[PDB]
Amino acid sequence: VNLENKTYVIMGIANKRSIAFGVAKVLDQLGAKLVFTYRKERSRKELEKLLEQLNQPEAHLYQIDVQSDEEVINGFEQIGKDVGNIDGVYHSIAFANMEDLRGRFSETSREGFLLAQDISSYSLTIVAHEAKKLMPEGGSIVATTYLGGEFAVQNYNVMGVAKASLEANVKYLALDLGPDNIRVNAISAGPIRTLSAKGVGGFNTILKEIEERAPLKRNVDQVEVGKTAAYLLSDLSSGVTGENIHVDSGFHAIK
Amino acid sequence: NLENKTYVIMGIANKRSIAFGVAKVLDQLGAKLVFTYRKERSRKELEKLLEQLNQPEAHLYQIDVQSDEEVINGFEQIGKDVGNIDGVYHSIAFANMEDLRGRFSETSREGFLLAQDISSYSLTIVAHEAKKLMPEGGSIVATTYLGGEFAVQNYNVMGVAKASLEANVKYLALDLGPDNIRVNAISAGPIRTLSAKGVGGFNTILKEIEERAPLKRNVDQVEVGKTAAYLLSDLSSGVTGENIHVDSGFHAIK
Amino acid sequence: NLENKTYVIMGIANKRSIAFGVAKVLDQLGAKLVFTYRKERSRKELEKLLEQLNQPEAHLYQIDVQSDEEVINGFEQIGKDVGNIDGVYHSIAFANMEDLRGRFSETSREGFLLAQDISSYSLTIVAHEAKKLMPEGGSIVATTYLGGEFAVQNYNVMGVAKASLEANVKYLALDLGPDNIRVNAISAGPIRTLSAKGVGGFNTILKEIEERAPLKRNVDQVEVGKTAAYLLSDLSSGVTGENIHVDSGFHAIK
Amino acid sequence: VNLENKTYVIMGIANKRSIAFGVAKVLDQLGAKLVFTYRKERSRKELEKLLEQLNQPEAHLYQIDVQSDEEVINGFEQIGKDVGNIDGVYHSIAFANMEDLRGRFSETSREGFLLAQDISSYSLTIVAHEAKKLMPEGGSIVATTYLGGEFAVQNYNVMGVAKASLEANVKYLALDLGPDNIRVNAISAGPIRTLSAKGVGGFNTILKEIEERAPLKRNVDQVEVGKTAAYLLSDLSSGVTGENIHVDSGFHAIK
Ligand SMILES: NC(=O)c1ccc[n+]([C@@H]2O[C@H](COP(=O)([O-])OP(=O)(O)OC[C@H]3O[C@@H](n4cnc5c(N)ncnc54)[C@H](OP(=O)(O)O)[C@@H]3O)[C@@H](O)[C@H]2O)c1
Ligand SMILES: NC(=O)c1ccc[n+]([C@@H]2O[C@H](COP(=O)([O-])OP(=O)(O)OC[C@H]3O[C@@H](n4cnc5c(N)ncnc54)[C@H](OP(=O)(O)O)[C@@H]3O)[C@@H](O)[C@H]2O)c1
Ligand SMILES: NC(=O)c1ccc[n+]([C@@H]2O[C@H](COP(=O)([O-])OP(=O)(O)OC[C@H]3O[C@@H](n4cnc5c(N)ncnc54)[C@H](OP(=O)(O)O)[C@@H]3O)[C@@H](O)[C@H]2O)c1
Ligand SMILES: NC(=O)c1ccc[n+]([C@@H]2O[C@H](COP(=O)([O-])OP(=O)(O)OC[C@H]3O[C@@H](n4cnc5c(N)ncnc54)[C@H](OP(=O)(O)O)[C@@H]3O)[C@@H](O)[C@H]2O)c1
Ligand SMILES: CCc1ccc(Oc2ccccc2)c(O)c1
Ligand SMILES: CCc1ccc(Oc2ccccc2)c(O)c1
Ligand SMILES: CCc1ccc(Oc2ccccc2)c(O)c1
Ligand SMILES: CCc1ccc(Oc2ccccc2)c(O)c1
Ligand SMILES: N[C@@H](CCC(=O)O)C(=O)O
Ligand SMILES: N[C@@H](CCC(=O)O)C(=O)O
Ligand SMILES: N[C@@H](CCC(=O)O)C(=O)O
Ligand SMILES: N[C@@H](CCC(=O)O)C(=O)O
Repeated sequence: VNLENKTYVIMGIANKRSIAFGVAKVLDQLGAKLVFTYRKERSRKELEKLLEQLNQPEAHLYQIDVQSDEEVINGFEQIGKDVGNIDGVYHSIAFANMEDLRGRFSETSREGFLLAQDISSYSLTIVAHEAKKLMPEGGSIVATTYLGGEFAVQNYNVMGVAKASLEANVKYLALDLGPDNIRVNAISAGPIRTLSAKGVGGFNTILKEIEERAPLKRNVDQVEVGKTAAYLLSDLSSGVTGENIHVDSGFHAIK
Repeated sequence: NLENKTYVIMGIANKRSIAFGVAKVLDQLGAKLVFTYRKERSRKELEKLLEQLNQPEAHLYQIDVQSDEEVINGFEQIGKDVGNIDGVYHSIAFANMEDLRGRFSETSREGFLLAQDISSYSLTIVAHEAKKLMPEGGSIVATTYLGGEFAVQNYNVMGVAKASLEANVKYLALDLGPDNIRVNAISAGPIRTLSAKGVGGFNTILKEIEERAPLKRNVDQVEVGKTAAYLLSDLSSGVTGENIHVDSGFHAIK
Repeated sequence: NLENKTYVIMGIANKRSIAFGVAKVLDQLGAKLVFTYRKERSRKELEKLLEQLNQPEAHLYQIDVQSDEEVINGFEQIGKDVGNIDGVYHSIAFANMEDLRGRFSETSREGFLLAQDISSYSLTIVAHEAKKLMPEGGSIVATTYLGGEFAVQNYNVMGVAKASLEANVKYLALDLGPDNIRVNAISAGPIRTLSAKGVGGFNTILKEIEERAPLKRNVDQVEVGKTAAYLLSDLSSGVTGENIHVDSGFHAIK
Repeated sequence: VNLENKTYVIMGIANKRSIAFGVAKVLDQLGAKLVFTYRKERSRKELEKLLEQLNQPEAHLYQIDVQSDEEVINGFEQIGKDVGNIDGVYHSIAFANMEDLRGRFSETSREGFLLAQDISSYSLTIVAHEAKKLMPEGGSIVATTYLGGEFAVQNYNVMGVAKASLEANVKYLALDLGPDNIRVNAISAGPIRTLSAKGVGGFNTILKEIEERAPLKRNVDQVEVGKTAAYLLSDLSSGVTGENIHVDSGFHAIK
């Protein structure tokens, strides 16, 4: 691709291992202007330090907790005032309690079920609504999912039902916003060592199964997710919406 | 033959409810049935509808599935009243008109989370409570629609709630499998019911089935009920985590 | 209850055939059964396995599905001998043994087309001839495996033939639905049979089911048979173009 | 997606409307060296005229009928001697007799069913076996499918079963060749007016349905397929194998 003169919002960098920082490095290398969103103070401090690795001439950082309508609304409105219109959004945001994740699925609390839906699925819908205002000639929105949204995976529990909700959200958003020339798609990433992965029980056995069974016989990394994001966020994928691309060494295709 | 079987049926409002098709079939097969409801008006309908069944007695429980206490205490009383059960038919969903009748991107946070709560989470907590009355095993069936698998015009917030429900069925199947409790869904084709008045363009959905589905006709509540009898019985003993389309073959075409 | 129903069962070779689990179930339910075989050996095997069914007489027809004339003439004779039928169970597949181990990219043209011919095209031509014996409608069921949906090690050429068969089921559903003929598939979990010996690594396939499937056990032929009875009966009115997994839930997990 | 110093073999150009020619135009624009295979001499003649629109300094044209083991085997052997090792193959080849693309599917002949399997699915398998010989360090193999392989579509009939067969071929090949660092993927193209499309009954009503019902409300073109091929054929799609990308205006995702 070639992304000079384009601007993308990346939501959900926490540190150097985040899937979303792989996305940022790829887009930055390709010429894009980037805008970053975070929830914790600590995530902002990591962003400021990670920006030194990038070619970005200015820091554009906005605090946006996606539990709050007003923060998503005011945040995107401020972004539009600061950088003008945008070309797409990369959504790399999910959350569930340890306490629900690490017990039987049938014991999941209502509170923890709805928390995981709210942050990991509904956030895309409201982000799309606000981001559309900054994309009057169209644009591209990408969210990050996992195969536990399509099949029951041991231990992924409440988050597999949130990812199923997220993948349907992508399809319904693609149908709604398609007439505005806004494409919406998902990347189904293979397991990658991150801060959030520490919440998944048996994560090391999940990585070891990919090496042993997946067609490519190896795990993927953040930058490979980034390279598919660049495709999805750019005019290379102009015909493609409502799609879920598995960046997982082909694990999705085998049993 | 379901004699000496007992099933709980959740979600009859009136004679057109999909769950009443399920009841008629199970009743005809000899099952003892227990019914749950939310509104007073639904209990009144159930009382009238039971005169068409062969049930020697009315076993009726109010359970609003938005309340943990109601589900917990509801299934507790069912166990005291009738003993162990063999399965549960879940036929419950809800969403606001306000969110089936605005653009999907304009869905409210409270409307999205309401539909998830009633239409998806309810299965999880009902399974947790019902398992206490199934020590030997049993069978749980929920009702979904093809808009959980593909984006269908107007179905909007309910399609994301059914995608959530269908994953719920798979994760419950994995969890409760070792306890010998199967969990499955029936993906029913469109049927004129009270809830169907919330879906915009409903008559256009029905016509498209008669015109394009393999059987070239719509299904009815009794056909759902006949597939529920298979899922709830020993005929399906090998089958869990599955979604059977009772929809004249519409799911298979494009 | 299948009394006064008549079904043709294709693909019994011995006591371990999936189609023999089917036959035991349909028979127990009071169906009249017709059997087709390829080689005399399966005829004799059949003749003795029949001793264990309550079929008061032996309707046995040699049909090699590689031959149009045999399929055509065989179904014509069935009709003269017994009259109109209510359905067909198809349990027929083949691939050369060297094609069910090692490297898929080394598959010969001849063995790729052989597998397609026997394991997929044979459904098409059987449907066409059996339709003639179903003027009021009926039900056709074929046996498939999860290897038609996902690349499974060793299954190789048979995985591509099963993918072909599953699409075959869907196109036949669409074509034949207006004639009130339903066409569905059962995706059986691994079961030790004669043909099962041909598949590289079969024993490791079984183990993985016990360890990882939701029910934590393997299925058997009779469980495939009970789901066949559902698909072949009026209980599954409204269901066509479907693939029901009878696999302890293995399809639903990763 | 800079492809200078890459070489790709493109199979299945017949004329300017061919999907494989949209692929050719994109890969050539990106700097790749291109080799073309054809069956009919009239296709050779059209390639010769079409090369005048590309930046290729030489015509590398090989006649390969994929019904012939020898022609596939010798053609790829000849290709390796002329240009050396390659980076990937784009497979744009299918065939069925016209009477099997309208009316009733249950009436399909054995001979027409096996013909469509042979040309449209098995050809991928033998091409991958022969192409792997020219890709010692890895590579990428892309085939062209349709949604009729995943769902029963009116009139598509015998070709639907041949595309289901192709899509499983792609998966099994992905698994087999993954340890060799060969990726295998499909593109599921939406309907495009081509010489082959003339054999599909009701084709004009298929096109119209996409415009009326697909998320983007417009049909796709050959160049859009090409842009996705450039992605799948390049290092951008590392970590992606056994996948089927729909380039169809989102129509796959709706019902
Ligand atoms: N790692 C994997 O193996 C894997 C595989 C497939 C998919 N995914 C998906 O990839 C995405 C990114 O996760 P990751 O693995 O890169 O882990 P990560 O670095 O921990 O990133 C997760 C991000 O989510 C943000 N987040 C959580 N709740 C939020 C809220 N209410 N408002 C705003 N942001 C919030 C966190 O921000 P703060 O830290 O500031 O709170 C953090 O930046 C997630 O959707 C995840 O499910 C991960
Ligand atoms: N009709 C169709 O075309 C169709 C097709 C496919 C799937 N479905 C699904 O089929 C199921 C049955 O619906 P239906 O069409 O038969 O309509 P229905 O007759 O309106 O039944 C819907 C039921 O949901 C119950 N319910 C709603 N909220 C509840 C709550 N908070 N607590 C307890 N019960 C609650 C209602 O009870 P009250 O009236 O007492 O409040 C009512 O009995 C639903 O899951 C629906 O999504 C319907
Ligand atoms: N066993 C499993 O784990 C499993 C799992 C899923 C699906 N399946 C499927 O189940 C079906 C039956 O296999 P099985 O396991 O039951 O093995 P089986 O007992 O060996 O049955 C295979 C049958 O195919 C028949 N057959 C082969 N070619 C024929 C031809 N050209 N014309 C007529 N009949 C022909 C054989 O008849 P002859 O012996 O007379 O030649 C034999 O009766 C197959 O479709 C298989 O792919 C099996
Ligand atoms: N057009 C569409 O709407 C569409 C949509 C989705 C997928 N597809 C797929 O796209 C691919 C390309 O088709 P197209 O639409 O671009 O039509 P096309 O221009 O007619 O191309 C079809 C190609 O197949 C080649 N072919 C047929 N038999 C062959 C053989 N035995 N050996 C070698 N080559 C052979 C033809 O070569 P000769 O002319 O030299 O015989 C021709 O170049 C096909 O796989 C098709 O199924 C098309
Ligand atoms: C097993 C691969 C995987 C690892 C990390 C993930 O991110 C999470 C997980 C749970 C809560 C929040 C984010 C994820 O979705 C999938
Ligand atoms: C289009 C077929 C259809 C009709 C009715 C439904 O039930 C609902 C719908 C919305 C809210 C609550 C229940 C449903 O799920 C699917
Ligand atoms: C691995 C489960 C399985 C076992 C047996 C099968 O029947 C065959 C296998 C190969 C050739 C012919 C029939 C089958 O299809 C799948
Ligand atoms: C309806 C979209 C469509 C158009 C053309 C195609 O190419 C063919 C069709 C039949 C025989 C050979 C090639 C194809 O596969 C799909
Ligand atoms: N001991 C944890 C593993 C922690 C992790 O892998 O994230 C478990 O298996 O529950
Ligand atoms: N009147 C609704 C649709 C009515 C229906 O459910 O058929 C509309 O806005 O189209
Ligand atoms: N085919 C490209 C890269 C594709 C791959 O990632 O295998 C190459 O030969 O460099
Ligand atoms: N309309 C013709 C063919 C359409 C075309 O492919 O040009 C038919 O339906 O038979």
